[PDB]
Formats: sequence, C-alpha cells, structure tokens
Amino acid sequence: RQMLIHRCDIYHEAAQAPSAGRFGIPADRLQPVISYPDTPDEQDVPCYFTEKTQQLIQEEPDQTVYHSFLVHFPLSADIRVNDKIIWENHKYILKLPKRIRHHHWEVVAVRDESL
Repeated sequence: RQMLIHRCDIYHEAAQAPSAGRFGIPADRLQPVISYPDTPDEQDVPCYFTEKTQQLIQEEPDQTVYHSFLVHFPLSADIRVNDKIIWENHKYILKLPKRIRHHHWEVVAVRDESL
C-alpha cells in the first residue's frame, strides 16, 4: 500500500522543578509535576500512518478530523509514551505501548482533545 511520509514535532513529558502547591506544602519527589516543554524536543521527524481513524466533531456544518492512527517512526527516533506530537497544527498523544516491527517504532497516536 502507499506510504506517504508526514512530519511532526515531538514533546516528551518531563518532571517540573519542585514547587510547593496549596499553602506551599513541600513538593513530593515521588510525585513531581509532569508537563511538556515550550519547544519541541525533536523536530520535523519523519513518519507515516496506518489504521487511520476519523471522527465527526461538529455538525451544521460538518467537521471531520483524524481521531487516531498507528504512527511508524524511524528506529533512531526517541519515542516515549505520553509523548505529544504535533502534525499539521494538531496535537496527538502516544497512548498504547510502542513496539518494533519492520525496523520501525510503531505506536498509536490519539487526538489530544478527545482524552
């Protein structure tokens, strides 16, 4: 089947500097504040999709977007679950576990705002 190459930016979840919250109770080391950085950790990374799924997110007028897809990445790429990938201005989160097949990292990406 045809395999068009797409380009996305990837952001890894990261532990944020301890910051006492609510009455400034001391932060727990075993429970850091997890979030993404301002800028991409990886940029313009090559990939291609399969098992693409679409969904209607609006009516009158209708609106259809990709809900999820199995992303295929080069093995040299740093892929982590809960990664946020930006493809054509939309956010996606890597959900299910990733794995190696055909010398590629395979992992499911899911529409951010549907989480």
